[PDB]
Amino acid sequence: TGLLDGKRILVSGIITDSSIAFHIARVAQEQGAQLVLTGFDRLRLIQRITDRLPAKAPLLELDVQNEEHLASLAGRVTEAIGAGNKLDGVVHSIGFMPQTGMGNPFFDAPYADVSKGIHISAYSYASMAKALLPIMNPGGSIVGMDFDPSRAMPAYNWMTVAKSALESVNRFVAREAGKYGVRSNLVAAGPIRTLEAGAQIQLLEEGWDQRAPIGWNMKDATPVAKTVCALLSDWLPATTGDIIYADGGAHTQLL
Amino acid sequence: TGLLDGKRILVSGIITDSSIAFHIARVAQEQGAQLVLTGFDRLRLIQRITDRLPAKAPLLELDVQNEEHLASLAGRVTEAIGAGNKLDGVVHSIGFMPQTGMGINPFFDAPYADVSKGIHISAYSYASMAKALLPIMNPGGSIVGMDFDPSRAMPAYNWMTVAKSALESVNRFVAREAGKYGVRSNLVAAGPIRTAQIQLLEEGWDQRAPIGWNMKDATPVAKTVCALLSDWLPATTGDIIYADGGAHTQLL
Amino acid sequence: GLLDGKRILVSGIITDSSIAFHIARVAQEQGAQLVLTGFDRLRLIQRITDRLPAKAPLLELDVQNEEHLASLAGRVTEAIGAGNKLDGVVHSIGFMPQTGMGINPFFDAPYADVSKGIHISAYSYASMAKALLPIMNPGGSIVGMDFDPSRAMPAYNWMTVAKSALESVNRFVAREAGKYGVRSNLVAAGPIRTGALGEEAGAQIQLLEEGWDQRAPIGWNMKDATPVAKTVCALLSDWLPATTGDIIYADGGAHTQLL
Amino acid sequence: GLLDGKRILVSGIITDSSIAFHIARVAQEQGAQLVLTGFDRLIQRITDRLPAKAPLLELDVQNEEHLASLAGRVTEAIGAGNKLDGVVHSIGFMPQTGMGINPFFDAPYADVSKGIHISAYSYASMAKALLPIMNPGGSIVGMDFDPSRAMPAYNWMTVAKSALESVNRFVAREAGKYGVRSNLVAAGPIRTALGEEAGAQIQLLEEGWDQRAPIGWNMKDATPVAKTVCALLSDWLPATTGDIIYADGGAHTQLL
Ligand SMILES: NC(=O)c1ccc[n+]([C@@H]2O[C@H](COP(=O)([O-])OP(=O)(O)OC[C@H]3O[C@@H](n4cnc5c(N)ncnc54)[C@H](O)[C@@H]3O)[C@@H](O)[C@H]2O)c1
Ligand SMILES: NC(=O)c1ccc[n+]([C@@H]2O[C@H](COP(=O)([O-])OP(=O)(O)OC[C@H]3O[C@@H](n4cnc5c(N)ncnc54)[C@H](O)[C@@H]3O)[C@@H](O)[C@H]2O)c1
Ligand SMILES: NC(=O)c1ccc[n+]([C@@H]2O[C@H](COP(=O)([O-])OP(=O)(O)OC[C@H]3O[C@@H](n4cnc5c(N)ncnc54)[C@H](O)[C@@H]3O)[C@@H](O)[C@H]2O)c1
Ligand SMILES: NC(=O)c1ccc[n+]([C@@H]2O[C@H](COP(=O)([O-])OP(=O)(O)OC[C@H]3O[C@@H](n4cnc5c(N)ncnc54)[C@H](O)[C@@H]3O)[C@@H](O)[C@H]2O)c1
Ligand SMILES: CC(=O)NCc1ccc(-n2nc(C(N)=O)c(Oc3ccc(Cl)cc3)cc2=O)cc1
Ligand SMILES: CC(=O)NCc1ccc(-n2nc(C(N)=O)c(Oc3ccc(Cl)cc3)cc2=O)cc1
Ligand SMILES: CC(=O)NCc1ccc(-n2nc(C(N)=O)c(Oc3ccc(Cl)cc3)cc2=O)cc1
Ligand SMILES: CC(=O)NCc1ccc(-n2nc(C(N)=O)c(Oc3ccc(Cl)cc3)cc2=O)cc1
Ligand SMILES: [Mg+2]
Ligand SMILES: [Mg+2]
Repeated sequence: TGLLDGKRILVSGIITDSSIAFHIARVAQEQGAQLVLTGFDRLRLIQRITDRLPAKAPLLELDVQNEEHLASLAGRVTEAIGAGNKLDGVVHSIGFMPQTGMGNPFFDAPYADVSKGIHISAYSYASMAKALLPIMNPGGSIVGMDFDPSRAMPAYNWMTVAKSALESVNRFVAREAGKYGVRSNLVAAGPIRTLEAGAQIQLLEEGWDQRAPIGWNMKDATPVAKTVCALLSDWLPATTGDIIYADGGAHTQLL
Repeated sequence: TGLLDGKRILVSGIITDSSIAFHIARVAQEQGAQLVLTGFDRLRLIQRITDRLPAKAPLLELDVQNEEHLASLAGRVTEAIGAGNKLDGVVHSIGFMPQTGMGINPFFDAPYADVSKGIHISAYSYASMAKALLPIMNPGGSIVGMDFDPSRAMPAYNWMTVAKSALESVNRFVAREAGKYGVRSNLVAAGPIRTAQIQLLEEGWDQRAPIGWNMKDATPVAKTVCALLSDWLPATTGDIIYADGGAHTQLL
Repeated sequence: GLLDGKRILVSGIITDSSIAFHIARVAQEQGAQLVLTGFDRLRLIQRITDRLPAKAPLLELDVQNEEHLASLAGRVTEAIGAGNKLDGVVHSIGFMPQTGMGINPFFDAPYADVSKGIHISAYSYASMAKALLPIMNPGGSIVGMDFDPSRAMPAYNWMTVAKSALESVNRFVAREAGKYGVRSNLVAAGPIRTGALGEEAGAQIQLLEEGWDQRAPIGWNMKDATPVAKTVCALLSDWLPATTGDIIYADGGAHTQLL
Repeated sequence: GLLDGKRILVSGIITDSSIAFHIARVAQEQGAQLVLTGFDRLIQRITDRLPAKAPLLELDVQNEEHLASLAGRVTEAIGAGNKLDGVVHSIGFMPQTGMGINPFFDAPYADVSKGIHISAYSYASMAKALLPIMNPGGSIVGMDFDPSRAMPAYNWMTVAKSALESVNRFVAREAGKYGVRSNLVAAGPIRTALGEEAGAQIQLLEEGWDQRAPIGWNMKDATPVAKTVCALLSDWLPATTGDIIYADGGAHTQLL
């Protein structure tokens, strides 16, 4: 008797057992969801990781920059869940920005690197929704991972720009998803240890737990995974094109 | 096997069976919560309304402008739930603005005594209720208030919109205090619910909402409040969850 | 000058460190003809306004006094001359008792104190606009002083709530002011100095100030009201003609940076 | 004049209806000395309509060689020993697959990427190239529109503006090191073939704007926008950076 009992949910973005998507997948399975997982590039390695989840789940290859992968995705998911069955949820937990656009001066990132980062981190949220909406049930839910990019910060540079673009994409995806009776939302998380940039990240994370009224544990992805599962559930049925902040309330406090 | 099984939750704001608080109370009981209800002034009238709920719940008097009611509130709740027991949730679904400050009356013609009363009941009372009830709340607890998006001005709602802007700010400070108790504080910003300026506001809502908006149905709002009362949004505080069909995310 | 020939009312001078004193000074240097309003200590205020570069009539205005508001337009008209109207209005008024802003716990502020603070700090922006819009020229401008209340912070407590209410009042005043061809905007300033709190609150406030200069990409000088006064004068001018119901941030860009 | 003696670079003139043409005109009326940049294949015939002579330099923001030589070419135009006091970015582009009648999901990434390169990334490119030749107290201004809420038709151009707002906040961090401000002006729609359906959607967007704006909005008039940009280029908003000034008649502050 789980929060997601009988729901068929696709979860992308597992690379390690520290990945936010690994925790989202774990909590969803504990809550009765039947999963379909998608992995990028290191498929043999991802299968070794996903074996650590509480239940077996089919693993499909998905490189969001690969148009052929996107074109075959719905068909491959239908084969995995059975003809006549559709998805109730989709989790986008994919992000990438080359080291020139993260960590290196903001002005020194070449556009080919920024473009690749925006493709994977923002445009792919629209790509995945385009591919999967035709195989989603009414009352369904699409959830993506974000971080608050409303204010600039050290080091995250072009990845912050990519998140600003992702929040805008999310609002357009909601217009399309609504036609199917599906919601589209992002979860803006606090910093999670998933694996002078070092001094910047340290100062960011320190200021986090201090600014958060309920505190913030950077080593624990469970509160974020639970928030994603709340959006996948039937309990936020009138929320779409929106952002839910799972950050300990830090974005609501100046100091 | 409900979302709020074994949770003790206080729900204020029931006046009719169309009140948002009535639907929040109904959904919370369906989800296994044990409720304590608070009402204002017409307690006999409110008691008859609460008989329509699926389960019996004690009804306590609470006029948020009455300091004596606030001073005795925790003691009265403790008598209702039993000594040694604490609340897991609190729902503030209280609002009021006199006709001079909300409606057809020019924005400039509302006297301050009316605006002040409206702000007292609609915004300051969210702090008053948290002050009174935080000493009797469990860690992991949740305080939820009802709001509407006041980030842009609109016809008619005038000073009530100002009171909601003040309420959003109050919620952010209540979160700082509530965090000391391991308690979250959040608001649910709802679309218009039936509980021709208002008709035009509603039409534009269902049009802007990507998933549409049914003004006659408080259930999606009640479900959202229950999601915040649950253990499923444990890292959200001082925040606003929009149960408005996504209308605030679309220009047109 | 930027404000050559403009008739502008400026409220909120109490000392020569008041933001309104600097706004009045910059406005006069820019050719504006002022009318000043003061509260309670009129003899004291008169001595302060003698430190401004030009003489300006001083009118009494307690924003909690309805008789003062009812007679304001008539008293301004007598000061500027019959047939003349105001081109600008500056609201630089704020008040919150020590129970609502300072060391006192957020929960311990009684409503009579919060209500007085909201009356003076937020509601009076609407009161002043109601009183003065009938004597304002098309192309006119109303400007109020604010601080960013979108996130909670230590100590400012109910004054932060009052500023959240003021931002909302500003959006409604813009709807009314537009009927007269008049703009309404707020300037959100960084902290300006315009042991007493004890070691604990004193350290919290010091961190708030230091953090501001650190976050501001162009820095922030807490001793200097001039960049704020210049911003208010930009809004009083004809150079932001399509901005209304809005907030302009004169804070060194601090609100645009997380750290 | 508001900009007496200031040396200001203005990019983005293509026609005499371009917002940059009006910004350039108002800047010259206010005493500025301009350097203009353009990219097309005869902009000089258009820039000749301005009240004063101004050197015109070629700048394709997707061209790394043009960006690498820009500061040197500007220095040659304004004279050795002189620096810029202002920079105006009034450049935007989104192919018809990403903005217009095309479904949001049907825009291919190569088209969106080109749109983002020109409309958002180039704001950082121009600041990188010109900050080394800017005076303290200088100002960089870019053109934007409010992308906080989704809307019909503008689709990927709205996404590009969301990215541009974020870029501006990072440019402000870099510009601050030089004592230079970086801000955007978010304008309402300006009139600078779609069919009945999209034509009606755009008409509703326009009508809605003038009705929401407490002071109204004249879509045929770029002058209020040009004036706002000149206010940011001036010394009168000295403590504003990484920010957005709305020259939209106050429409963004009103729901209805
Ligand atoms: N870790 C945090 O602090 C944090 C905070 C907020 C948001 N987020 C976001 O959460 C998401 C997941 O991050 P994480 O911390 O779990 O890191 P992670 O490295 O474990 O996950 C990123 C995932 O993106 C995948 N990916 C990269 N390129 C891809 C491509 N072309 N096609 C498909 N998948 C691709 C990787 O394989 C990986 O599984 C990201 O969007 C990230 O920005 C993370
Ligand atoms: N109805 C909507 O469209 C809508 C939309 C968004 C938010 N809200 C908010 O939700 C809340 C509930 O509103 P509703 O629509 O259920 O209307 P309602 O009239 O049914 O409920 C308002 C409640 O406030 C109570 N109240 C008034 N004065 C009080 C006092 N002195 N002490 C204690 N309680 C007092 C009333 O008794 C009543 O129960 C309000 O804050 C309202 O602003 C309503
Ligand atoms: N750091 C700062 O100082 C700071 C930052 C941002 C915004 N502001 C705001 O700027 C404004 C002016 O503040 P200041 O720093 O110049 O302080 P101040 O103490 O010099 O000015 C406040 C003014 O309000 C007046 N006032 C109070 N009660 C009044 C009443 N009933 N009727 C009429 N006037 C009344 C006072 O007489 C005084 O002139 C306030 O709104 C304040 O919140 C200040
Ligand atoms: N017109 C409006 O309603 C409106 C509203 C808000 C904001 N804006 C923005 O204002 C800016 C100017 O637009 P406009 O309406 O004046 O239209 P425009 O077509 O006159 O200006 C766009 C300019 O971008 C230039 N450009 C395109 N690709 C370029 C490249 N590779 N290198 C250099 N320059 C390049 C074009 O040559 C042209 O000068 C754009 O950023 C636009 O999004 C326009
Ligand atoms: C190479 C690459 O791009 N890897 C994927 C990846 C990219 C970025 C992140 N990421 N990390 C962190 C972090 N913990 O430092 C991160 O922390 C935050 C940064 C800023 C905010 Cl506001 C909140 C959290 C965000 C984020 O997206 C996580 C994984
Ligand atoms: C007289 C009085 O104050 N009664 C209590 C009360 C006060 C205000 C509301 N209220 N009603 C409505 C409505 N549907 O008309 C209302 O609708 C909205 C108004 C604006 C927005 Cl942004 C969203 C919803 C808000 C609100 O608070 C409901 C009840
Ligand atoms: C007793 C009283 O109400 N006096 C009037 C008055 C009230 C408040 C302020 N005020 N002071 C300060 C300060 N300490 O620098 C102040 O600093 C800031 C606080 C927060 C922010 Cl976000 C920005 C600035 C704000 C403010 O309104 C100034 C004057
Ligand atoms: C072909 C091409 O990309 N030309 C450059 C260009 C790109 C976009 C625009 N542009 N046009 C308009 C318009 N008036 O239709 C425009 O209108 C608005 C759209 C949305 C908002 Cl919120 C405000 C204004 C924005 C914009 O950027 C103008 C020029
Ligand atoms: Mg700094
Ligand atoms: Mg209008």
